[PDB]
Amino acid sequence: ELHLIPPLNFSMVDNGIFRSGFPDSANFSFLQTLGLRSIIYLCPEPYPESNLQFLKSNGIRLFQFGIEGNKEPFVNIPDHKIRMALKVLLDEKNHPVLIHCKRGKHRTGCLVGCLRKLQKWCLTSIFDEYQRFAAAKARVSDQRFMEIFDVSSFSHIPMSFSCSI
Ligand SMILES: O=[P-]([O-])[O-]
Repeated sequence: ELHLIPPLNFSMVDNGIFRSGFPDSANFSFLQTLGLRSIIYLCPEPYPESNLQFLKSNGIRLFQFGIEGNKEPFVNIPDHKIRMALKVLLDEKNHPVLIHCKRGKHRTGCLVGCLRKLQKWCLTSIFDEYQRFAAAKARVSDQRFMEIFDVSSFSHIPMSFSCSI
């Protein structure tokens, strides 16, 4: 009866936007129910054959913006890759979209936090959401990245897709 298995750390972010860690074949029946058009994939490793066949069968486009998986305190998240990923995220034609990395905590958490900055969330609310997913693996460096990330190049893009105005 209870047969659907959302991927690791799965959540809805906004209308048409989801976050998780790396899906495996046990998660495919759940992800099929979301009618995804897009995956925003934030790891540099090649997408596994299993996952590629799932995207092909389901008509899902892969956007890969590979961010190296550094450990604190040697973390350097590249601004350009997050910027490129946000541009994909802000085009509602790409929705519904799943953002994922390995565990859905660090790279995924940074992209979502930068989206919340565009949505005018105060930093403590952004950090609280980040921390809820990252839990014991919360990194100060991810939150510092969000704090100083320059969103000026996006301020003109309307967000009519959102549940928030
Ligand atoms: O895979 P992730 O938790 O950056």
